Amino acid sequence: MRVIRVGTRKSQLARIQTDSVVATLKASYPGLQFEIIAMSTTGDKILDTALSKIGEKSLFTKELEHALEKNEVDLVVHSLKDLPTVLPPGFTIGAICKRENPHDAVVFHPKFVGKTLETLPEKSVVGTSSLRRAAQLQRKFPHLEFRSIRGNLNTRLRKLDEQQEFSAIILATAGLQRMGWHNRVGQILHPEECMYAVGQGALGVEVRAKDQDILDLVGVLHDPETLLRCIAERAFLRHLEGGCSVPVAVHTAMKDGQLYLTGGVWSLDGSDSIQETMQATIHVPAQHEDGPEDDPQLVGITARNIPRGPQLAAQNLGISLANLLLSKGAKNILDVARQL
Ligand SMILES: *Cc1[nH]c(Cc2[nH]c(Cc3[nH]c(Cc4[nH]cc(CCC(=O)O)c4CC(=O)O)c(CCC(=O)O)c3CC(=O)O)c(CCC(=O)O)c2CC(=O)O)c(CCC(=O)O)c1CC(=O)O
Repeated sequence: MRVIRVGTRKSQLARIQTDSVVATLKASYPGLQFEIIAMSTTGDKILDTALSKIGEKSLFTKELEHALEKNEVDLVVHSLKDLPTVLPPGFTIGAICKRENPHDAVVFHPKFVGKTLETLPEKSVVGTSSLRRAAQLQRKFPHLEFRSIRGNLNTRLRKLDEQQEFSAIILATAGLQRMGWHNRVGQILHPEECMYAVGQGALGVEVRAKDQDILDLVGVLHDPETLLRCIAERAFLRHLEGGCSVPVAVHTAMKDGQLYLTGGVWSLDGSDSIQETMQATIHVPAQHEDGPEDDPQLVGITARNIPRGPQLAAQNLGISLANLLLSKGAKNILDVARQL
């Protein structure tokens, strides 16, 4: 029997998400043996030099995709928001795991315990390096300043606690939840304050597009409600053709046999914004189906064990909302942001 090799990063949140995925696979396949591979480049000193230019530092995701290509590993676990809408040739998102809290949360300086962003003092600095968050939060909170914070969860948390510069930092709720920093969440931001990124709170499993054996096994992890919402969001963002890091946010819901999708676009400052909401009658399919291998992936996702009709409706909904936003001049806001 083939040991299933899982490619991870020696990082803390990377390994936690990987372990969680593996625990689910292990419950589905009691016997199945799993090997975990982690390459840190024999130390953080070779990774520290790569920090000479951080941010959209998805060289690690390319390394993982190079290992998959070599057949060094069999599956890799990622945050669905770190996976682009167009995956390279020979790779696909084999599973869309059940969604964790998709909302953006606020952490406050130990002085501002119990105080929401609304109740913070005026001209308080708020640390975030997300143009999506800053654009929304600047528009909503004109009296708060939004400066850039740099580093990982523990670095950003440490900086806020130690230094007097920042009064609050913006971070993902699911992120804090996984690390077991749920107690530092001060405010969970709603769509009116800050809509979330595409596929935030959901884990994606990347695998080789032509590895039926690995797609079969990992198919068990697909959650249909998350998958459908995540297709809609990915389809909307892909169709917008934003480039890469732009102020694009979404909100999705599935209640009463309807998929609601809210999509928005903002200028870096937030002054100009095109937020719109559309909905489709899409029923979350409880039953798994035996679909064919010839069906192309949708927005990088292969979910042939889940009914295809409902997936196509989700893509359509996202495309419809992208199309309306473009008509309302969403193309213009994006290019201004790309140039800063
Ligand atoms: C061209 C193209 N590339 C990508 C990849 C890509 N995605 C983002 C989103 C992102 N990721 C992070 C860091 C982060 N990742 C996971 C978590 C925890 C929560 C979770 O698991 O969901 C975090 C931390 C956190 O969310 O708190 C951030 C940085 C947040 C911050 O600065 O405070 C973001 C931005 C955001 O959410 O607003 C990025 C941007 C990373 C950056 O630092 O600029 C990238 C890198 C890149 O541009 O290459 C995508 C997919 C985007 C998507 O679907 O959301 C695309 C777009 C496309 O191909 O259509």
